Amino acid sequence: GSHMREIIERVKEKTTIPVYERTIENVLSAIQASGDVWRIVDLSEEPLPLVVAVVTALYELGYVAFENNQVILTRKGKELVEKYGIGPRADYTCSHCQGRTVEIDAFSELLEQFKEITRDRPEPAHQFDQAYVTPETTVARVALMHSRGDLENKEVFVLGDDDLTSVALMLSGLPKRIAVLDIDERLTKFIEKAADEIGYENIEIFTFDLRKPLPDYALHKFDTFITDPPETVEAIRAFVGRGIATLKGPGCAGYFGITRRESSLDKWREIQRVLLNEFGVVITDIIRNFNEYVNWGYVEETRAWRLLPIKVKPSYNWYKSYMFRIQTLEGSKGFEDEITVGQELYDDEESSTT
Amino acid sequence: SHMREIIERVKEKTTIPVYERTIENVLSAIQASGDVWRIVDLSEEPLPLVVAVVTALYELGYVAFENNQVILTRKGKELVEKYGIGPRADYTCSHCQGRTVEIDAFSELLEQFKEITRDRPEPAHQFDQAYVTPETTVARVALMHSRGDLENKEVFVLGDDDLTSVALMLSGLPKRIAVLDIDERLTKFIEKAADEIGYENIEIFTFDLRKPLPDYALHKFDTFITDPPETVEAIRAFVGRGIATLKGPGCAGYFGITRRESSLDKWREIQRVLLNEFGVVITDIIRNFNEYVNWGYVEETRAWRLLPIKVKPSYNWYKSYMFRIQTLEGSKGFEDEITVGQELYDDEESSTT
Ligand SMILES: CSC[C@H]1O[C@@H](n2cnc3c(N)ncnc32)[C@H](O)[C@@H]1O
Ligand SMILES: CSC[C@H]1O[C@@H](n2cnc3c(N)ncnc32)[C@H](O)[C@@H]1O
Ligand SMILES: NCCCCN(CCCN)CCCN
Ligand SMILES: NCCCCN(CCCN)CCCN
Ligand SMILES: [Fe+3]
Repeated sequence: GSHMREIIERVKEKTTIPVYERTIENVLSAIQASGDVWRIVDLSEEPLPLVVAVVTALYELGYVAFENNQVILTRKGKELVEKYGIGPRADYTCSHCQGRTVEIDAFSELLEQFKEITRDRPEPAHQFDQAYVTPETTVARVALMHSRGDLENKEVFVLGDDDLTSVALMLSGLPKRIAVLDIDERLTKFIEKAADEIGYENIEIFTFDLRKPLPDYALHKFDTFITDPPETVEAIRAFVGRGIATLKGPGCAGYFGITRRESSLDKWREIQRVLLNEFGVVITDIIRNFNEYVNWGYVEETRAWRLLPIKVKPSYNWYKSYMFRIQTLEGSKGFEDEITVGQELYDDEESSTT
Repeated sequence: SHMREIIERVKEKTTIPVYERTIENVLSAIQASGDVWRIVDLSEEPLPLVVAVVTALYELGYVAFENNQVILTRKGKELVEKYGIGPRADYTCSHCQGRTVEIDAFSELLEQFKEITRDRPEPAHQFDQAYVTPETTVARVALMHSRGDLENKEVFVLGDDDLTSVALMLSGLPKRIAVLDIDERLTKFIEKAADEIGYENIEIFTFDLRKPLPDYALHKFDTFITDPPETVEAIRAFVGRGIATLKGPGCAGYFGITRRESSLDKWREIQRVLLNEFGVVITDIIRNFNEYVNWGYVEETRAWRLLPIKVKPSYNWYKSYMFRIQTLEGSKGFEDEITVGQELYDDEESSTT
């Protein structure tokens, strides 16, 4: 246990994010499958500052080197993983649905129509923690929600919409109505334009900062919400918890992404406790890597770029999130308080992509 | 109003929570299938609740029974049109059956597993048994391996009608396996597969999980897998004992949880157990991962007594969600004794015994 304990102790010198032996193993498993740091973050499913602290520790202690912009094991690193029985991570993700559990064959035309309308979507804004999902992801969200009975003739709230779910939902023709908000008036303007272009008239669009309580006319009036939030626990409240407060009562649904990239499993535990104890909802589904995010232009201006020991733009869409589905029950409630935070809505110790 | 009257009527027939949503799920299901087993499947409501809802709908004029089908009457057709309730669409991935993993890489393992489990013990009613399909078993292996929870790991199997322990032996992945079951027919069958495979690093034992696990077994495994009954007691006795087997933070557990025999109210109570009593995190919840082979004792169960049409199921209607959990700082398992008999298996939401 000494070699492993020494690494763990070194990591704890570098980060206040929890670390366990299993943290080191996930990183070491990943490094054996790939030398690209982005991909090591992805495959390890650890948050990026923790992976950087672990890779640094491993370098310091002699177990890893940086060669030709790859993170590699040294001979001593090879002996370390052989001694502990850590092999490379195998992956058997369904090559058909990309692990989403839903196929989007039935929505091909809607995906083509969605690509055509969003070809000029607002570029992601660093100040609002933006990054849109692939169009295939946005269409997969519709299909998932429809498969669980949460769109057809339902009143749908979209809290934040860089992903332009509201456009795919207008294209589907399923909801009875849609309300959408966002802080970014480029997106509220774009959705308006797209609704005019579609001839969809049961949408209400508004600009809003979710640090503030939603107005009464958003409250207790919707069947389904979807949001794709920042990952501080305050943002989870501001986005997911306000989504829950839009819901009519029991038997309504909420959809949102949560990453392993910017949230440790200790933070997931805290988030789950919020859901189950503060809001009283049930989690019906948690589906790995459901959301695939398109690499954002502002990468070189973020923490992640500053932390990484090898600084090369990602070559593939390394950043993914799990889709959560929740459902209200007798007693569930939402979040209605004001949040007074500035940039810390987005930024905590585990985040790095602003 | 129309909907309120139906809700009120269901509530006089069950103590299981009823919402407008519960009615919607049933009505949406009836529009896709008239097979009562498929109605239960598609509605994702527990069976005794579905029966209550269908009875209420019958007594109120919205549903009828014809040629062994549950159908909407004309008045029921009016109802679903008025409330805008359509048939349920389903876009489940046809290549992985929604499991999120494909088993192409394990074709040899699947073949060896089917060969060796040809004569597996048939499900015992008294133990709440029903084995999953061979493909499900192999998919469990694929899932667990993809999350780094098998290779050179010490794996505890709590109950094993599914014969996961035999798939694990054939994979060759674990450092070792320990398997317990109340049913000596399964412990004997596993021991026999182990001698036939030549697998040395397996401990096999007959045990009744109403009892606390021996000291010997506590805090010594990397991964556990169980597919439990769904009373909150059984959750403690199977999953919470599973957690107690684990070495500490960073260890994993796998189990199935149905919508067939647990309401979403009981899911919320189960998840609170996990998060608050055991302090584990849930890392995956994957719909219909587990497909169960129809069991022979069906006509001796509550399900059969309750159903308004009683024909044996013609396809595997019974499925469960795969949960994966992981331990963190302060996670803890269940060590107390449980003193229920049949109520281990049996609560108001259950029907398959
Ligand atoms: C968090 S990125 C998801 C969406 O949330 C929006 N967003 C970010 N912060 C806020 C906020 N404080 N209020 C409302 N929308 C927000 C973004 O502009 C984006 O489209
Ligand atoms: C509940 S069915 C899954 C497995 O659990 C086993 N099982 C059922 N009840 C118990 C118990 N009380 N203790 C141990 N194994 C059990 C069954 O024999 C089966 O293989
Ligand atoms: N900083 C770029 C990454 C942002 C991802 N988060 C917001 C974008 C949503 N479309 C969502 C992470 C999942 N909670
Ligand atoms: N009574 C027949 C159905 C039993 C299903 N459960 C036990 C069998 C496991 N192999 C598992 C339900 C999932 N928790
Ligand atoms: Fe698939």
